[PDB]
Amino acid sequence: EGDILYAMYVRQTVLKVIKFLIIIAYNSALVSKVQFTVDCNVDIQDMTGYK
Amino acid sequence: AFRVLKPWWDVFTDYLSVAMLMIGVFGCTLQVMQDKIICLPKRVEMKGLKTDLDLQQYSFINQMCYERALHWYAKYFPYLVLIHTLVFMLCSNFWFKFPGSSSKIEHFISILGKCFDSPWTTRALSEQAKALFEKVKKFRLHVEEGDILYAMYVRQTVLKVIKFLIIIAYNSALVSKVQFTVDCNVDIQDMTGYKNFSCNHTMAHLFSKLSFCYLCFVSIYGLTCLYTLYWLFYRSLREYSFEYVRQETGIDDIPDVKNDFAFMLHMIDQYDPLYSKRFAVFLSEVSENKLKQLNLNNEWTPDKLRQKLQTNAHNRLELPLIMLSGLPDTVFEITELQSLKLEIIKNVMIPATIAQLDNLQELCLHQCSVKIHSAALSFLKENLKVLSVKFDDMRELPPWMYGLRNLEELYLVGSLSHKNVTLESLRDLKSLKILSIKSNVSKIPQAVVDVSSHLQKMCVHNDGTKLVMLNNLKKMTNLTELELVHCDLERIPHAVFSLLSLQELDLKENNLKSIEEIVSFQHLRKLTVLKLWYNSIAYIPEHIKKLTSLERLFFSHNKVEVLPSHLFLCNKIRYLDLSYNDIRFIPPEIGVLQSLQYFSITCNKVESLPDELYFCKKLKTLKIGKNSLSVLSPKIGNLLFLSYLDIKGNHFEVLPPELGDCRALKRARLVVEDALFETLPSDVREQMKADA
Repeated sequence: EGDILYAMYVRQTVLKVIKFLIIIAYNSALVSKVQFTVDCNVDIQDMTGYK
Repeated sequence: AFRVLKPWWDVFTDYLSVAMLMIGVFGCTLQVMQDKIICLPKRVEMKGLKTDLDLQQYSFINQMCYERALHWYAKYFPYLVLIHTLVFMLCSNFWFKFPGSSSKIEHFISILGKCFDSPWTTRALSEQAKALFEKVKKFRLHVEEGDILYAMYVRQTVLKVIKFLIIIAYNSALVSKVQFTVDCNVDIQDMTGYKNFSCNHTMAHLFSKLSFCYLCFVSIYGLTCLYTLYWLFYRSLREYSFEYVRQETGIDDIPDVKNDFAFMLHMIDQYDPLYSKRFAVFLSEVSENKLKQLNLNNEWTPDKLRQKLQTNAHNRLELPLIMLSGLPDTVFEITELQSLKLEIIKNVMIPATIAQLDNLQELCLHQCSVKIHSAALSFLKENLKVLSVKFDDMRELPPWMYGLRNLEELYLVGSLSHKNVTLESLRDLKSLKILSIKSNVSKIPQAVVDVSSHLQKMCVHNDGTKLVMLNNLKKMTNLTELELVHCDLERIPHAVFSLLSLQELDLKENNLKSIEEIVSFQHLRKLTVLKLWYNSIAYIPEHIKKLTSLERLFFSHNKVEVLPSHLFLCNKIRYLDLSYNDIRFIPPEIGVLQSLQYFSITCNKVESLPDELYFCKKLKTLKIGKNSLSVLSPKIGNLLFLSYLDIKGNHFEVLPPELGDCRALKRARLVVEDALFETLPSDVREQMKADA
């Protein structure tokens, strides 16, 4: 008289699939974002004299 | 005890509390480790901007602006979160950490686990749980008077809700307060030469992000409470009605539960739907009755019942029952018993298994409230012949006994008047032949008139109640034997004169003084037996000579001093009871009583015995008893048929050897003094005791 456990397992599997899909989708684009070197221009002039 | 008390929302709240505690500890660790404020003076090809300030001044400025500019909530956020999480954990765990309700919780857990563990629950649905029913009822009586635990839990939930509301309300505004960069203008000029400073601390952005996620957790936490709060205020968990166990298992017991009990039942059902079903069984009283029945079946075996089988008073195989809680089924296995005896056995139900006991005709009941089955009642109607019932306050009297047509003899031991006797009509008793009543009947009930068409023997022996109304006794035409013991009439009633079929008459303890009604007894020519026990009779009327049918005479324990000669005119009398009277001399006319076989004058003042007394050669029972006889006549040797002699308590000096002529009288039937027996010759005493 159960069968709810099967639905629970299906929901868990679906959640895992969705999480993996989102992970791949955004990590693929975000990995290329990072760089070793970087440049920053902030209003540190008149604070340290450089920007 | 530690696991079955957690509903799903409670588990989620516990997990959220653990996560928030971890967040607070992590925040405190990072605040101790890396939370440092860096400050610089604010207002000033681009070259360097040396401030010619030493490290000590830098540290001083960092401390100063950290105390000044940085927001108090921003600095206290880790400790704040830690404190809130600790308070939530404390208010969650105080439910079980409070011993006053913890004792009740532990007792409930133990009893529920034990009841679920018992396989007898499943057996009843389809051993030592019998004593566990006592703990079950103890708990149900003790803890239904509580409901304070429900209020405690409600207060804890309310406190959690209020804390969550306050947390959201102030954190929502306070989160936006924090900033990564900051400015402070303190009076450090003329101390460090600067006033305006721009500063920042590392954790800010991270803290911001962290705080955001923290808020989300709290939000869910609050939502959880709401659901529970709604579940607290939508179902009204103070009362729980099963309405399913009763419908399925078909048990009308276990009606409802109190506030505390319904609360705990709801909590367990939400934790597990089947634990409540398994635990509800021991609340049932019918289940307790059946478990006691099983325990009795284990206790009782047919061997024990057959051991207790014996012979009753009225020559039947009887199984006396003296203290039982019901009817063991093994009793129905033993059909050889003809009588059954019950003593002080309440709440008895007789099933159709009584039909197994075919050879049953007598039943004895002593203070037993018993009900029958339809098949049981029919079997009793068609098979029983004798019935004995003892009841004290009429509550043990089964009404269906008035419907037994084939009953022949009935015995009643219990007051009926408590004036009229509380007796139902005896119409269905179509075969009643002998009736015995031990009650306080003052006027004869009409019910007996409904049975007189075939009634032959009616006995009423009251404990002193006067039979004031004798109207119905005249209706006992078919009555052949009548006994009225202690009916306190003080005279011979006129009703007995209306019974021509009477044969034996008893008037024990009727205190008769004037017995001049013997002439009325002349209308009865079948009066073979007449009894006058325990009366104040001092004179024997001459009319007693006219009772031709007299065969037995009883006058023991009366005021008779001088017995008339004409008393011996009834030559057909075989039993003559004259003991415990004031008799001093026996008239010689007793010699004409040749048919006499019994004579007892014990505890009288008899001083001499006439020789004609020895002429009654048919005398087989001579009870002289304690009298004033000083010598024994040799003529006693003539009574070759004499079987019993009782002369103890007299003034005898030497017993004549003629006592050896009594063949039927032995030493066992000889009641004499030791010296009197020893005065006999050796041959006589040897022949009396043995065959030499």
